Amino acid sequence: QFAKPEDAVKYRQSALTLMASHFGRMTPVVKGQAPYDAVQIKANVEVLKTLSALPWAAFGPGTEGGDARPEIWSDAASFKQKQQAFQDNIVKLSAAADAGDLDKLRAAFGDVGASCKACHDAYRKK
Amino acid sequence: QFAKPEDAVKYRQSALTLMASHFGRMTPVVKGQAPYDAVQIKANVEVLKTLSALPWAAFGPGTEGGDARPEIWSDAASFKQKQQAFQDNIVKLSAAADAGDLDKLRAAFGDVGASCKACHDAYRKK
Ligand code: HEC
Ligand code: HEC
Repeated sequence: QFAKPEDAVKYRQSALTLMASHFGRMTPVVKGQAPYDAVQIKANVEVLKTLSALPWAAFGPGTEGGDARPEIWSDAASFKQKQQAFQDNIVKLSAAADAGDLDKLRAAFGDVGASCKACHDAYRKK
Repeated sequence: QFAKPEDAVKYRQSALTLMASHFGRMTPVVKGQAPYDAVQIKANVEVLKTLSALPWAAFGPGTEGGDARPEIWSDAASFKQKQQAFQDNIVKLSAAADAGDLDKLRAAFGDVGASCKACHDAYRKK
């Protein structure tokens, strides 16, 4: 759906921005600094699920640009494992949210955050 | 979820960018320049449904900025009608896509596009 690599870059940066917001807005809840409303969190994590599937198709071949490292494309299988593992970390968060289980939500939230970092440390430029 | 108005601006611009892509990528399909795969379009319109609910909460009071016109905030009811009407235009597109009805998809796609414009002409700066 991208006319130029710049369009893929703009899309993925937008998608990732929306993920940072839907993930990060739960930090006060997991820390107990804001109240835990199970219905609210379930709905927010469903948005995050949808968004978390979107960036990867905007790293197609030849879409070097932005802050993406070239290693994304020299080993396609490894990058794919990264994004699939991340999306499965999101599945754990979804399951926690759907169960209304604050303790599982905390644990899954931490693991999701680690997975964001695991990808950045291999694949995102400084 | 926004520390500063600039964060709300960045969020809504990102959300609207993702809408332009999930809407606009169907143009070749509705024109017949690309094949119509009902399953594919159903899934894409579900993404567009999710995204099309997101921008509006990032125009909270005091979040002037970007290319948003001030009229968004001097008549809250009128802006709300705009975004609600748009989301109901998206409902028609969802119903068409879920039915696998290409003729209804074409018609709804045109009406959605008109609704994007109706809002821009009142509420988006040049
Ligand atoms: C690899 C599988 C990634 C995972 C998992 C996550 N992110 Fe990431 N992110 C990745 C890359 C390669 C890039 C650079 C994209 C480019 O072309 O520039 C990024 C970028 C971001 C950004 C900045 C977006 C922007 O506005 O330019 C943010 C805010 C971001 N990423 C956040 C983020 C969070 C919170 C994640 C887990 C919930 C996450 N990313 C996962 C690669 C990958
Ligand atoms: C009002 C109810 C709107 C509807 C419906 C749509 N859009 Fe719009 N859009 C609106 C505003 C007020 C703004 C400016 C936001 C800001 O603070 O700058 C926009 C902006 C866009 C953009 C640019 C985003 C960016 O990267 O800065 C795009 C690409 C865009 N809008 C597309 C778009 C499409 C395709 C729509 C219908 C499917 C649509 N918008 C509806 C207000 C409103």
